[PDB]
Amino acid sequence: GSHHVVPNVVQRLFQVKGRRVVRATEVPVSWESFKNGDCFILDLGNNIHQWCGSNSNRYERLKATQVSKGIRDNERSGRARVHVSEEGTEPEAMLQVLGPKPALPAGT
Ligand SMILES: [Ca+2]
Ligand SMILES: [Cl-]
Repeated sequence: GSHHVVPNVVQRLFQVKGRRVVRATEVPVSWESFKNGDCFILDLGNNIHQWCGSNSNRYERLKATQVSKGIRDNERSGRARVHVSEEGTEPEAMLQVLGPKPALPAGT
């Protein structure tokens, strides 16, 4: 019809962590939640950002892919796009959501 005036889903962040047992758990959407030893999945609805820290292990990296693709396929009927980045290669879209990055420790 001519006017759509009655309303009406939110950003989420998942931590992917473990070795023997790799677990995905929801955490606050914030840079403060990120850790260099794990992988994180930032669900923005139409885009999913998959980020692995420099010290993440292979099982976390594999599980992170499974989680990203699971949201894409099971929740977004395959239409959301997945972007893999890592520590230091984050795309501008992540910074728009999460704001300025945590500074690196002096002397890198
Ligand atoms: Ca880890
Ligand atoms: Cl991308």
